[PDB]
Amino acid sequence: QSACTLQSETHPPLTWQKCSSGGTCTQQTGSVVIDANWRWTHATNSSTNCYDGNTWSSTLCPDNETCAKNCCLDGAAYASTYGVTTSGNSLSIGFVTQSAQKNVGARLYLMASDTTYQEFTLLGNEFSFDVDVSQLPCGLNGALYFVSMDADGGVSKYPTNTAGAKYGTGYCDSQCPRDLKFINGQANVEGWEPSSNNANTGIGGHGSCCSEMDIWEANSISEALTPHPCTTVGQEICEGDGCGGTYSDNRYGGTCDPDGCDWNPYRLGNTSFYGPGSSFTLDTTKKLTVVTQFETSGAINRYYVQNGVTFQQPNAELGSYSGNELNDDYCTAEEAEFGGSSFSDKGGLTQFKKATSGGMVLVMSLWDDYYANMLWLDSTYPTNETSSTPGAVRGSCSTSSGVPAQVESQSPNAKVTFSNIKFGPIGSTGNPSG
Ligand SMILES: OCC(CO)NC[C@@H](O)COc1cc2ccccc2c2ccccc12
Ligand SMILES: *[C@@H]1O[C@H](CO)[C@@H](O)[C@H](O)[C@H]1NC(C)=O
Ligand SMILES: [Co+2]
Ligand SMILES: [Co+2]
Repeated sequence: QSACTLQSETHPPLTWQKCSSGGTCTQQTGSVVIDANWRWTHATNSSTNCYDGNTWSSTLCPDNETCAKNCCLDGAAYASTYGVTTSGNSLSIGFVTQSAQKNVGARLYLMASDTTYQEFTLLGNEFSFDVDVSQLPCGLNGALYFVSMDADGGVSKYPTNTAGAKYGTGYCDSQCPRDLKFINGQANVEGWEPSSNNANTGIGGHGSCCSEMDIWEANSISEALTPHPCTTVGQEICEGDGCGGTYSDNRYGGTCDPDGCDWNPYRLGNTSFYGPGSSFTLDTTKKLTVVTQFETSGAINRYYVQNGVTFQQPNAELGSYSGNELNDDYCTAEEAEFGGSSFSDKGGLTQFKKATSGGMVLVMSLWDDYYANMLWLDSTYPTNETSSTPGAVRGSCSTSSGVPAQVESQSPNAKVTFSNIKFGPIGSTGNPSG
């Protein structure tokens, strides 16, 4: 796709701190950009829609290449259309925003300049942020995560993408998403199937795969930490059901691991650690700090701070594993006790280390789940299981929760606020901000 300018594009600025081992930190100035799927896609020379509702223009977009030549992405009104704002080091995302139309959620990337994404090398480093999840009920996911996207949004590889990172192109993740409207500088109209339960979305014949580090998938009820390896580390197109992932008939038949090696304290048995109010170790009515450390062995460590009190990730015992470090003994034990082979099939933490050794893009989002109602995060899943099935219970939400139309109707003013991002060598991010 190209870019059009009927609507100006001004990325909301966002600062973060880069910390050094010597004990100081220095402020960095970036900004956020909304993913291309949320934008208006129209003809390059008029206001005619290329995509409207959950269908494509059959005349502008008769095939993937012609559509990309004929169509452009336009600018975003971040606050009034998308419910997105920033202030200093803080980013807020509203759930339902009513303007001339209804918008649900957003997926945002941290930039380095107005035309390039910021890349982070996680290995050997730690990432800290503060979050307020108090306004996130069952069924919503305020996510902070990394993906192995290109810094230019794909422009150097895909000449027919001239919009780039400035317009939020180039997304990929471990679900090999097929809901993207543009992949590899071409549209995804070929094979498009409109969603029966979502007036705005569909599934195309291609998907976009890459490694994904889910630092934080959470609401006020549940939270999880999940690495997802892929056999190709960075962005790569996939073909139809060969994609696997959420958007294919076969979830487990692709190059990425769409389930991951999740660490969810509630799921592992500590049902008292995280939740609303003073009966939980971390009170999700109040802001909390989340620190995630990527040691060079490939294991992942985690601690939290709230009201100046520090808590390591709670200990868990699962099969022959015992501890609080997410390491390949944990992930192997999790497959043996809870089931699955996807994570190990795709190379486990060894393969995942290839992603964290390289650059990844920071993603912050708020979404509801039109495929599984977020039950995999915060409820019992699959819903016919009970607490007697190991790992089935992920959180205390009802198995009836999270129907998109219902939570959009009941909780439109839900929101997430991410703030005070700090990044640097392990042990450095708790030192004074510059
Ligand atoms: O929040 C960011 C997303 C980026 O797309 N992170 C991964 C998320 O897509 C994982 O979703 C799932 C993760 C998952 C893990 C184990 C079992 C089932 C599921 C599942 C089932 C249906 C729909 C989704 C899932
Ligand atoms: C849950 O984890 C917290 C933090 O490690 C710990 O203080 C608490 O005792 C744990 N509770 C249970 C029931 O495991
Ligand atoms: Co193809
Ligand atoms: Co270690």
